[PDB]
Amino acid sequence: AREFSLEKTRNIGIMAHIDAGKTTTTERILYYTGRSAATTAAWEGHRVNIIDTPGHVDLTVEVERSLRVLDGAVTVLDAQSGVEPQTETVWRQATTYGVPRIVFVNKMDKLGANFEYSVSTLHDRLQANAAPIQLPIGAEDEFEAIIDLVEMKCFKYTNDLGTEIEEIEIPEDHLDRAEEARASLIEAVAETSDELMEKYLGDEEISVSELKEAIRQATTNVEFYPVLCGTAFKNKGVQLMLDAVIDYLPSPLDVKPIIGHRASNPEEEVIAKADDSAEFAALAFKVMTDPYVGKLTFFRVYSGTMTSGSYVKNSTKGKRERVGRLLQMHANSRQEIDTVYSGDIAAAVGLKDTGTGDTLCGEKNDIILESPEPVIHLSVEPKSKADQDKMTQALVKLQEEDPTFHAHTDQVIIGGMGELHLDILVDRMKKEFNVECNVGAPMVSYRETFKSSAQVQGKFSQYGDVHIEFTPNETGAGFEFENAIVGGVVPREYIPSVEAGLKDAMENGVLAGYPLIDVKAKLYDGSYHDVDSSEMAFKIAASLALKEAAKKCDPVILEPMMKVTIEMPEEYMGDIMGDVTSRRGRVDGMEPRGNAQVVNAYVPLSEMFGYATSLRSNTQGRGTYTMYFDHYAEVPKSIAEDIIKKNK
Repeated sequence: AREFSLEKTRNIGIMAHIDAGKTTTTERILYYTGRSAATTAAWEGHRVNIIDTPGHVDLTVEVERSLRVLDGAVTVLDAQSGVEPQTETVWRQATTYGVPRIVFVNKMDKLGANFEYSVSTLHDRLQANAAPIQLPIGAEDEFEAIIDLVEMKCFKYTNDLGTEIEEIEIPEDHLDRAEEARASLIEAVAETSDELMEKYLGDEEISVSELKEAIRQATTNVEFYPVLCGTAFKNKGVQLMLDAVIDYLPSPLDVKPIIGHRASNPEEEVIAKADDSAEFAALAFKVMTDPYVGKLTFFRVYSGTMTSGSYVKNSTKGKRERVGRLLQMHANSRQEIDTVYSGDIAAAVGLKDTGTGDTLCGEKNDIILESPEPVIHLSVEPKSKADQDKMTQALVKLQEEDPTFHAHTDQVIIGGMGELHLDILVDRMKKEFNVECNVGAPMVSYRETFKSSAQVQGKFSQYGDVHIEFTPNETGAGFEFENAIVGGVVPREYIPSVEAGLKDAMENGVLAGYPLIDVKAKLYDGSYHDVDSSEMAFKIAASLALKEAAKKCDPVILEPMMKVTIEMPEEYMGDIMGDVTSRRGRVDGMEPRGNAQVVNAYVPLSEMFGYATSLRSNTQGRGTYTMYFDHYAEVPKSIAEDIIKKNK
């Protein structure tokens, strides 16, 4: 069958900030496990998949995806500075997705190394239940041994190469300090297992395997966070954690099955468990193109099985695709295979229609796993003919990697989720694709809509004639049409040519020139000729009709509204709320957690420029926040007037 069984598999990722030594921890984890999107490796008779995590946490869709791709996680905090904001954001969404973790405190060998400290942070900052399963002997230059509390054994480190590690027994000076530590460890665990509670409050005997059995159950349930220690560059405690990943971190079966809807039914719950008996289900988390093997599509299989030389269903594209050969990228080597069993990760060579976020599924099946309008845009203008060719190419590729943006080539215009999003796409084109170009200022995408109703006609004399009713749709509902023609006063053939005529006229906008949205239209009447009426001549009617309505239905400009979630000490609230209110925002709801207050607001994206610099300035590096597009709202009179005058 397979090589490693499900129970023998570990899907992990490493969340940390380099200042905590992210490179050096992974670099070394690759070595020890090796005998890049996802690197297939192994430790102690266990398949270990190390999945890459986004270079920046502000990418919510990336970060969210990699999270459903990985079952487990390991964290790296600096022993000196303890937990930090960057990882704080990501620790919480991990919890929302139910990702079991074990904390690894690194750089114990450096000035200001404090273990007890970093442990506290998880408590005071994160409200997390965590206790060390190990204790350090020494700190800074002194870091020498490590006490494993579960086995109650000590390991001495004689070299920076991680070789010749002589096991010993705990020196008495640390025996008592260790005694308590394990006792405090069992308590923190005992909370959720009351069968354990008896053993402990009855002064019963706690064995090793028995205790280890206890911890894993609390950790896979995300109710506990074992804490470890070491130093990556110097090869200390590294082999210990890897062991720990095996004993504690989850397998594919030890977590909660992934969920998605159906191709037929957009809302239905579909559980995909890990089963070889069941039908194939899988998700593609990254794509890249190699100079030799061609297009490379990384993915993960949640259910069933798969083989090369066969067909599958891309249910996101509604298309059939044939699988070429299959590659696993090991530490130093690439390995070709046939079957990918449930719960594992490989890369598919040669695929046509499958991009990032696309859902590969069995044939007889339906289910889709994963599931976008730009609020911001830029203008980029290459220097000379030479490059302008390349850009137009690169653009073509990128939607495959990140279909969160779009291109309008009318000089180019790109738009997407946020000021950071774009700042990548450009900085990709500039470096990866080597394009000389000049980028303009970031700009929000406004819109237009109707606050009133009316019935209008427009008529084109070639001849076409139409009567349409115009009512504003509710915000967010989009555009809707109705064909009210009865006796065929408007011949059927020409009907769709109206609806087409309507939009193209709406796109350009009637007021400041922005797209017109949230408007309902009904075609109730018209007339024609047989040598004149066209599919062409009408469109101009729909055009003339929309323009008649524009003098009537009282158009206005919309701006995108963001939902900002802030976190800081309750001291400064005097400021922030003064800061929001000057941004044309308002405060809806609030709540504390731990010692900090969680503010929840609504702000115009056009007033959100230069924020972080205004947070870190008022709260002194203390503040934090996120942001989302939420809804569209109407611009105030005096502001709208400037948008009208500015665009001539």
